[PDB]
Amino acid sequence: NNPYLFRSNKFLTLFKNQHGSLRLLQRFNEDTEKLENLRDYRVLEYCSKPNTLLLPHHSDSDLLVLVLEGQAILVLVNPDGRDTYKLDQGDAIKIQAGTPFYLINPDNNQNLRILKFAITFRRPGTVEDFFLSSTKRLPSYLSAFSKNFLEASYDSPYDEIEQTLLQEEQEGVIVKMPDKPFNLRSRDPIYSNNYGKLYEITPEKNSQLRDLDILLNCLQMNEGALFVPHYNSRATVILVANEGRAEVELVGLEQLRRYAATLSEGDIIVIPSSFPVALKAASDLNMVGIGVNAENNERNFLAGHKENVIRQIPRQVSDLTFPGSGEEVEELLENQKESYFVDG
Amino acid sequence: NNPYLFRSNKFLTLFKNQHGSLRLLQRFNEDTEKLENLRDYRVLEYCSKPNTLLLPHHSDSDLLVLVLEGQAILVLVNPDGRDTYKLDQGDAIKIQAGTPFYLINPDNNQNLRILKFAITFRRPGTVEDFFLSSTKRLPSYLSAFSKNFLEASYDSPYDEIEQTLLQEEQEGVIVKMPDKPFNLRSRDPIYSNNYGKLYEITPEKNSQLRDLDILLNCLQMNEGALFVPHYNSRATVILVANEGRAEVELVGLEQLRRYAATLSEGDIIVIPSSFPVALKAASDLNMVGIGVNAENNERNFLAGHKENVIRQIPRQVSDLTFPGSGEEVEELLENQKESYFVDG
Amino acid sequence: NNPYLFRSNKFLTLFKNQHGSLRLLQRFNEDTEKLENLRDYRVLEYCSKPNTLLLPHHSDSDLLVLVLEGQAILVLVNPDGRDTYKLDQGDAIKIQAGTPFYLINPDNNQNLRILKFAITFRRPGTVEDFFLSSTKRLPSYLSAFSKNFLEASYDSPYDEIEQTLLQEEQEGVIVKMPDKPFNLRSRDPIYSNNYGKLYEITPEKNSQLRDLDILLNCLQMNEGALFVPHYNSRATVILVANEGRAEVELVGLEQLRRYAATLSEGDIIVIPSSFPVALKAASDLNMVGIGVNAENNERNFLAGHKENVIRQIPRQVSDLTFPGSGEEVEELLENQKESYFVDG
Repeated sequence: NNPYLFRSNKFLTLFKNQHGSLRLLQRFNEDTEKLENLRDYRVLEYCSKPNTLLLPHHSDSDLLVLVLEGQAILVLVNPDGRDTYKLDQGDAIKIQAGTPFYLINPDNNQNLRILKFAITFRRPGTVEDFFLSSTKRLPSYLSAFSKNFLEASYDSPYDEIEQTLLQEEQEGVIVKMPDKPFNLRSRDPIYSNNYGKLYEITPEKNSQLRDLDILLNCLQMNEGALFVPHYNSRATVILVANEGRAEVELVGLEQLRRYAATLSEGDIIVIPSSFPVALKAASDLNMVGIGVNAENNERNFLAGHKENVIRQIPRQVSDLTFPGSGEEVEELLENQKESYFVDG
Repeated sequence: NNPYLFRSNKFLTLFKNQHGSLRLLQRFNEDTEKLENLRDYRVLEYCSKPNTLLLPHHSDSDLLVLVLEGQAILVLVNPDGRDTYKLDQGDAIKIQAGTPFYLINPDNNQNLRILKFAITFRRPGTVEDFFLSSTKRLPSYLSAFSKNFLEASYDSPYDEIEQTLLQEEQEGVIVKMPDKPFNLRSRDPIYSNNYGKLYEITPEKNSQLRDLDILLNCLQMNEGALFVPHYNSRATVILVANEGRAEVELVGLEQLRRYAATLSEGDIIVIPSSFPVALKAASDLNMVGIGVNAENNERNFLAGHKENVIRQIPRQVSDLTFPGSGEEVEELLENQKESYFVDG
Repeated sequence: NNPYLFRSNKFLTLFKNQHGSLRLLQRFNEDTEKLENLRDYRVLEYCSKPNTLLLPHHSDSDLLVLVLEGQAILVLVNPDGRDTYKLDQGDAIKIQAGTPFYLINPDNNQNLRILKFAITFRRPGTVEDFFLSSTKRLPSYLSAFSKNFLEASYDSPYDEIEQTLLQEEQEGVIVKMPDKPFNLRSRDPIYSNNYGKLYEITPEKNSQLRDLDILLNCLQMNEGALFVPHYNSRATVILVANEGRAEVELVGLEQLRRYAATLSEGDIIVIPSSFPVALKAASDLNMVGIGVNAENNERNFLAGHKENVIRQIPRQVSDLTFPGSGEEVEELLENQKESYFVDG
């Protein structure tokens, strides 16, 4: 059917309690060979209720963290000290693999929802988190060292070590608690009219992204509006439905196939580069895109007034290309006065 | 037998009519594990009769285009306009993935033959072309969008859209029609004597090539001449027999094996880096090489006067290496007065 | 059991006679999917008795050569001449693929032991050596060319060619014989106290390494000493036991698993990035590490005074993380006065 659609149900729950949850999307190339180019990436979703803390741990992968909702205090621990960041909705930050960090939702009434995009390199497609704390879920990884190794390391009797560090205290890793971030809308939208806006941050313009060769964008569309047919020349975009519902039509050659699907909050659709795509906001809509192989990407439109490549074909060639006359093709293309987003 | 030989019959025909044809070579790692390093590349061959045009379309891959015969007008369509290039034999140009373009053979008596080297990244080993026009072969990809999406996009009744853009007109994509190119011989040959010449353009000296890490060369040899045993330290060269016949001897360790083969026009032989190779022109010969993993490649010769690494081994070591005496090895190596190409 | 342990018996013998031997470690991803990231590398070990020479040959791979014992004269042959290097214990040098070279152990009483780290790119995971000389083992690769090709190439009768170059002389490639090197201890150890020292050279500080994205280190520990629990954020370290015995404890998440093993001279253990590790010198110990994916690597300690990330966690957070009180965790961490290496 549609190898590019990942409904929230394809998300596997890693941990969850009354305070929040962490889920991991199935591998992109899990059920298909078509998404081979996405094998090194995993998408995780973290949600926590007000006044909670994700216990300290480090990941074996580089993480691109995005606040989709709420606000957080993020602390990064270095051997020599620590950095604290207050993250607001739309803020993004890269967490280099191996950095222990903890996350707090300081709000007293609002939930925190974070999207974590993981770039794996140790074990391709695999992401592991090492928690410093022993819980019902899993004991501290420090408890795996032998007693003799533990005693010599800390220069203390094992009973001391075990009672202070190893013994199980919390039940889970989310507990009720008693480089710098950049926001996706930190710049003018690259597309903007009465029907919608598109914010985009490319690796060419952000040092954090340059290393990862990833682009991020924020799409906001008024109900009924339509993002007209276009395609990206290089980037494959993982599109996440954050708020609202979207009707998407992706055209691909595998023969000519139309993959139509309606996305709901939490659903995900991957848009391969070169594949024409178009989408309709069934309700007011907000989506976040993460495009890999982003460097030097260009968006080509097939309809509308601005950046419409069809409108650049000489008439004597348009004429041989389409059934209509050169003049006819021209006039038709002239009919849509709007650009990028139009009334659907 | 020979996992490195690709006779023209391994070429699959994608499209063909009275005006021309487009063929695609089978994947290099199709029948063997030895050409793993070449999985991301595909070779296509395009041929068209005089006064024809390859209808507009874009590819999902970056293409390195090489005119092996004839001349062409190549037009690249950008969202903001278009670039036109007149390409002559030996001219090469990189077409970035996602760029719609059309090709014309303006000549009235001569055929156009182009070799397209594709660097894939969306789906490794796969190349797809999206044609704007509906033909007997395949309908426009625009016809795959839903009627409601089409009408809102162009702001016109579907009948208008269908009659002007979607309805099938041409029968095929080649129709009888009523960054800048660089030529392979744009510089002095790096090897040249009475028996042959070798033109070479490396990524170190050409910006278009630097990005792809590919080198191109043009080999022209007089019948009977011999390109003496040598090997490339880093680049694996895909050698295309353009004109004439060549007897090739490639030595490889898989044990010690001699792969001997006679190539005819259209045949292809891959020369793995480090493998000694030598070839004889059975007739006046012209071949084009495309070497991947090209950066910093060095050609080491095992015979002849210049660049003969054997001649650099100290005599007390030559002596322990070969059956003859140090002096004897030296004298023998001294016998061939010529370099690179010799009388066969 | 332990997918990361490679005892000397996993080494396959390529060649061996009374003068020395060359062995090749099995592919890292031979028996497991966990070491996928190491598929492009092979480890070879070369040992030769006093007054021997490894006959001239070139490799299809880039080699990082390390003298683990003894001394050698290494000659690199270029088309235009040759470079000679005298290598002492601890010296390292990169040999670019395709460079013919020979090795000599000039000492009259001491054995030469070299470790060759190969970075493959022609055929991933595969390494081939092309020897110029015909031996009982394998004939010269030049003997594979046809007689007519040989005669025209050297401009001499085949009998001459065969008698001087091709006929078998030596029995094997090690015969009794009648860019520049950098030493691993060419800089102050990055860690050093009464129990041990750690020398490290990163790609950031050495041009030869920068290209390969590899780091090298030399570890020397007094018997009884302990390299406390820590982990590398990016580099996966291939640890070679050069002298002495080590008790190693590697903790990994596959669930929480402790891989304990005692290494003897010649044994090898791979330490994946992010996996906590600790090791004890059962005897005075010297190990050499080769870390891939080295750029920007950071070592995080979990015990000891300096660079202990645990000691950077705020007390109100330590408190929620561990069973003990914030003050208690703090005090315990304060107990070990030493750093990096401690009395075991």
